[PDB]
Amino acid sequence: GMLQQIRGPADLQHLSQAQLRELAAEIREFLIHKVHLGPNLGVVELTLALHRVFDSPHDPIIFDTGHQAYVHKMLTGRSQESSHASAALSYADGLAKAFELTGHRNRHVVAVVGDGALTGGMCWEALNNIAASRRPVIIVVNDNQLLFTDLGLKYVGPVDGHDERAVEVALRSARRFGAPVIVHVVTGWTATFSDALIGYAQKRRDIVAITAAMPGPTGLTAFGQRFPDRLFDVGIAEQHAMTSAAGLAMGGLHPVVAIYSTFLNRAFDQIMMDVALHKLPVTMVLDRAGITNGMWDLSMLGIVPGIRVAAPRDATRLREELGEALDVDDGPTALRFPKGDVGEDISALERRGGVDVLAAPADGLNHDVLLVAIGAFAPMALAVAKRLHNQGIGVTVIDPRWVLPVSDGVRELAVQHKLLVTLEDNGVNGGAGSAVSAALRRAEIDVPCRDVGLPQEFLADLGLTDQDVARRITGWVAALGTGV
Amino acid sequence: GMLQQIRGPADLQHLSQAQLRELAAEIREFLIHKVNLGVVELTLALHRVFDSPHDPIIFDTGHQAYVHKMLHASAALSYADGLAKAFELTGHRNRHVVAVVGDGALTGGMCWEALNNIAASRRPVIIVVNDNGQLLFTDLGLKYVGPVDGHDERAVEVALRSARRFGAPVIVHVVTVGWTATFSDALIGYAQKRRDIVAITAAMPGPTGLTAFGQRFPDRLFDVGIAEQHAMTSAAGLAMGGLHPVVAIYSTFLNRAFDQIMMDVALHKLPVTMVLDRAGNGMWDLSMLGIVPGIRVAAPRDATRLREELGEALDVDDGPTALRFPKGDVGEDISALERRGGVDVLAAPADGLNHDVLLVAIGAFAPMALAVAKRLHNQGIGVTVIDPRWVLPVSDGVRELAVQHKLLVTLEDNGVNGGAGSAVSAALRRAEIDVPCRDVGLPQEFVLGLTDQDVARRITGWVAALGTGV
Repeated sequence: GMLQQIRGPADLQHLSQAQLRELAAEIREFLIHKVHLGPNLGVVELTLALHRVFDSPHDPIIFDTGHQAYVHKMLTGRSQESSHASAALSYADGLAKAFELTGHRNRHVVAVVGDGALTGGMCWEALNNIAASRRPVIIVVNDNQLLFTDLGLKYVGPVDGHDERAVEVALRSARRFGAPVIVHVVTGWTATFSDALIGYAQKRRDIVAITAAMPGPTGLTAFGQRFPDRLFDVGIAEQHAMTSAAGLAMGGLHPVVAIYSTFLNRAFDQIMMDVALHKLPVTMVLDRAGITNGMWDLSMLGIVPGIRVAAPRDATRLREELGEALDVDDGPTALRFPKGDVGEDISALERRGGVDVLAAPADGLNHDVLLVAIGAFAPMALAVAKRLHNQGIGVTVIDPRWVLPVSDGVRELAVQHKLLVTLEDNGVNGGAGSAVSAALRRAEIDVPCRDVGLPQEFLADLGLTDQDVARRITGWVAALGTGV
Repeated sequence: GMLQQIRGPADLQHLSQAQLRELAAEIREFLIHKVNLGVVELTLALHRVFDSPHDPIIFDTGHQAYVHKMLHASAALSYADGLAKAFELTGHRNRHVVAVVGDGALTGGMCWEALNNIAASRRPVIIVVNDNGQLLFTDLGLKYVGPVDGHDERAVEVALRSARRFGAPVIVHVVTVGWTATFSDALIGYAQKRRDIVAITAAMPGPTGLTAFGQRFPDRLFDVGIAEQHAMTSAAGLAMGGLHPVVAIYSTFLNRAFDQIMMDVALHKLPVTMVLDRAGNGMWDLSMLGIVPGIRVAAPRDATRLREELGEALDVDDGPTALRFPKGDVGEDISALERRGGVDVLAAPADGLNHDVLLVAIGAFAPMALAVAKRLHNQGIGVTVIDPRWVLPVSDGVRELAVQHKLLVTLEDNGVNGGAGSAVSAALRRAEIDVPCRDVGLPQEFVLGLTDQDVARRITGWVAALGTGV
């Protein structure tokens, strides 16, 4: 077909309108054959158009979803990766300023964003700074004017996204203004949380819930179903979600904010200045935590003064620490769970200082290593203790249910061992292992600590298999010696 | 003495227009004495239209609050939203929540997040925007009262009573030698030899000493107002344009841009230099920048090291850099005896002292660490004081020096949580170095013991108690 014959954007220039119709249908058959097709199917037409008007890469086309760039990838071979939502525009603004200062204003920067990217404060920040200049920036919006016109920008549209000639005409018209222009194109872990919250609320009416335009994935829809006046979808407004919960908490209520782990860095200043500064009882619930995105939640929350963070190991513990979080009314609290299914329960042998002991060194073995299991790494921590038992090394496996602040239990147990090893589903920089090491050195305890977790960069490659973690620990115990 | 007679806001409601003019005169004069003058009428109107206790009036900044008092930015909107909801759910929605805000808080993307959400409900939220010097609000679905003169006390009152009568979200619009100096001269001197250097502030160009930069280079100073998030990603854009962006961040506003530093700059390995002033409010920077993958952070000890490390950060072209310094009169220079592994050694153990304590001085605690080493000299304890110049990542030089000592004490103008002490501890433990480490610094709380003598006492203590285990 003609797709096989597309060597690059320049091969699209001399095509007929009928040939472009078959090329579009061929790309759609390709997109179906190699997989979000709606975005994809729309960008198919809009991209065939934006490559017949602009000369990529000399005219930088900056896609935002990273998904809409697929058809652009098939025609070029390149996307230009991940970034904060609604930032293509801010890349565009900065790129146009760079071109002016180096004498390359001849280059037209075009930002192709979806309707969902129009929301967000950064989008509002970028559109305000672009409108404040007569720098040439072309914002293409794929929908699936009054605002933009009052915003101080030219508006071109609405344009039917499936009429390639209509997009091409509007695009050439946008390349003409030499000024900013908008081209409008028309085209059971979680289940445990839900049940637990519902019951906690059937019993207390100070509980309410907030979500950043994702109650379905986060399992809050049910709360709205049973308590509709207590679920508050704030749309894509993490910064506003956190501070409304601060206001809701100043109103006598106890908010529960559900935000994905990787999307928490956005509301950080609102966690420090609005919730932690005033010691307000807000409960944050962090799904998509771990590699079971995220990787930094434990570190970021450890920076938050007076915070209490929990990482459930099983569904039963999820129900337990939720009620404990909802009963803290003098500061923020946090829960962290993975995005997989909840495995079988893991029973504890005893509770010392709030710390759950999940395994003890067998009779005849010494208290050699205290294995602090963080998040859902508890199953692997038991398997490491099962390998180290076969070698003669005695392991105490513990789940500090509340990771932050480091509980007195872990401190009491660490002095009774020769090596402390933390195992967290988080980045090692400033993570749970670091906080443990800091907490016992603050208590004049100098037991050697080792942090095992995700790297500080961007599962067998990571060494996070019970066989390799046992090797590492074996190499650590050997350098320490014998005794008790 | 009219201000002296106000017992409560309800005493204001019985005064006359001229009695009010008199109160306002006195309030302006008392402000002059305690030495905002534009919010006088606005505050007065609010008091005589809303009862402070029942009707929550929240200010975005502490400045407008002064007259309210006598009788973080753009966040008053989202507080007002949640407070109105809390009133709806608890059976007292008759309370009128008033969010009084100042101009510019409207450029901040956090405000548009709240404006979109207040305009989506019928909960009465009265947003009073105070312009210090119109259609967006109408198309946002928010009634707008009109350009109201702010020095007309009667005009503001008429507007507020009209907004309280609307029963829906409504906008009421009312028209009414040094650390930083040494940085400005160094940057301007570095920019005169390099075309690729640009600078970007967020409505703080003078407090950051980037104004002198704009007076020489007006084409290369960009102020985005309240837009830290966009200021960061737009700086990423300029770096993708083959340029080197120097952003001026105050430490307490780095939180708002943290996700943009992470994904837009660090992940893309773009050479953005993030200068941090007012550092040390500025007590969790070394902790957050430690989470940033590939970040190179420096803490100057003196003026000469601000110049030298700024130039080093400008020659880093494969990833972000950061320079953190305090705001005040830089002290005299402290030249090092020697530089080992990139680390400046400021003091060695005197003859007869042994290598017992490694004092890792960060930021401007180098004068204090030298005084501590002098005190510990009187007790027969030899101290090596070092300035890791580039604090993050922890260099091989501090690892090569930590092995020759019995105790390591990090001394940082930062919170003990995630700071330089925990980053040094985490680095030695990854290289299988178990030398005991102690972090003297700042309690992780929104707040002491940093007096040379207190630090010396705790260190003597640790040295007499080195080695604690099963």
